[PDB]
Amino acid sequence: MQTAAISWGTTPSIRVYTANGNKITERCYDGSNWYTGAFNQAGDNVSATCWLSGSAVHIRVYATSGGSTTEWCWDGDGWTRGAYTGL
Amino acid sequence: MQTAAISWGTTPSIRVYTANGNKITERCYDGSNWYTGAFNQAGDNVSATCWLSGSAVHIRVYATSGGSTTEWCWDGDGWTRGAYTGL
Amino acid sequence: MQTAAISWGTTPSIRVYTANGNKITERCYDGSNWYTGAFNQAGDNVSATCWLSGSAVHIRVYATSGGSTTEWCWDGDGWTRGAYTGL
Ligand SMILES: C[C@@H]1O[C@@H](O[C@H]2[C@H](O[C@H]3[C@H](O)[C@@H](O)[C@H](O)O[C@@H]3CO)O[C@H](CO)[C@H](O)[C@@H]2O[C@H]2O[C@H](CO)[C@H](O)[C@H](O)[C@H]2O)[C@@H](O)[C@H](O)[C@@H]1O
Ligand SMILES: C[C@@H]1O[C@@H](O[C@H]2[C@H](O[C@H]3[C@H](O)[C@@H](O)[C@H](O)O[C@@H]3CO)O[C@H](CO)[C@H](O)[C@@H]2O[C@H]2O[C@H](CO)[C@H](O)[C@H](O)[C@H]2O)[C@@H](O)[C@H](O)[C@@H]1O
Ligand SMILES: C[C@@H]1O[C@@H](O[C@@H]2[C@@H](O)[C@@H](O)[C@@H](CO)O[C@H]2O)[C@@H](O)[C@H](O)[C@@H]1O
Ligand SMILES: C[C@@H]1O[C@@H](O)[C@@H](O)[C@H](O)[C@@H]1O
Ligand SMILES: C[C@@H]1O[C@@H](O)[C@@H](O)[C@H](O)[C@@H]1O
Ligand SMILES: C[C@@H]1O[C@@H](O)[C@@H](O)[C@H](O)[C@@H]1O
Repeated sequence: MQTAAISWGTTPSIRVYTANGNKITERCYDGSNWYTGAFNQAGDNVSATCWLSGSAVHIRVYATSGGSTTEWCWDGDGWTRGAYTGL
Repeated sequence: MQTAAISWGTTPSIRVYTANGNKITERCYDGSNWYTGAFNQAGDNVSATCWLSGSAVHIRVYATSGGSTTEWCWDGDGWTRGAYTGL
Repeated sequence: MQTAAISWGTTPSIRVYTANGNKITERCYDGSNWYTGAFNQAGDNVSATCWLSGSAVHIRVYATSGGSTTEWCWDGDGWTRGAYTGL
């Protein structure tokens, strides 16, 4: 079991990603309760980074499964698969 | 032996958390010597994130101890337990 | 196989560090394609953080191998060992 954490704004919002048994899930905080995010993909290791473009949040999640890393992107309209490739 | 690293401010300040043999400890840099920080909690895995608000720094450290993630909060007066819960 | 991710600026730039087979390598995005960065150092675990001084990027990569963490710095003039020491 392995986690990644990011945050933004002043509230703040927090996202914590968890790799456990080859699935990555997301728990979210935006100032009230912790809830379950829409992020649900394969991998046994995860890292993440985020940035604001004005008020809009952008997140990149790096999900590693079987020796390969997939980038997942949030840009205000669901999780999309990104262009990242490895060595 | 696993690390998480965070930073803030113009200096910057840096914090590096290490999980080594089920304990998580902290080394700190504020613009001069590294020193050992107040953080000491149980875990084999650590992730962390931080933000500023009105010139004060807030840190959330996520400590995992087998099947369970525990949030630790720094808000300027000691490490307190946070509301984070997993899936 | 384990990763760390950082990002900066408006484009933004992203750097993803991957620890595998006791070597850490780096994949980079600056607004066009992904490329292989200059960073190449030993370690089985990796964490990273960064900040901008104006427009100038500073990166700190914490590479852990042999039960020991070495801080690697990017400050505009290649990758150098930093003053970080552990417990
Ligand atoms: C970043 C994103 O957050 C969640 O997505 C929901 C989104 O959260 C807002 C949040 O309310 C703000 O306070 C925060 O500053 O920004 C985030 C991102 O905009 O809020 C929108 C509504 O405005 C929507 O509820 C998003 O829901 C998504 O997840 C749902 C269930 O959790 C549904 O699956 C829906 O289809 C999704 O689009 C997280 O859910 C998400 O995974 C990201 O972490
Ligand atoms: C941070 C640094 O980035 C890469 O190094 C190159 C550096 O990248 C710029 C980038 O072009 C900008 O868009 C970005 O905003 O900032 C970074 C850092 O200034 O740019 C310089 C030229 O200004 C140079 O090309 C750096 O290349 C170095 O790595 C190369 C391999 O990809 C070659 O080895 C070259 O000889 C090196 O100077 C990363 O490669 C690097 O590891 C750092 O991550
Ligand atoms: C944010 C915290 O940093 C360190 O605490 C510092 C204290 O040790 C002391 O030096 C005061 C006085 O300026 O600064 C504090 O920031 C850590 O010890 C602590 O765990 C937090 O990381
Ligand atoms: C910032 C960029 O966003 C999307 O375009 C991804 O396809 C890229 O890999 C990068 O993450
Ligand atoms: C930003 C919030 O700070 C405290 O209230 C914690 O208990 C929450 O879980 C969250 O970390
Ligand atoms: C910001 C600082 O940069 C250099 O002076 C390093 O040697 C320190 O360890 C620290 O990372």
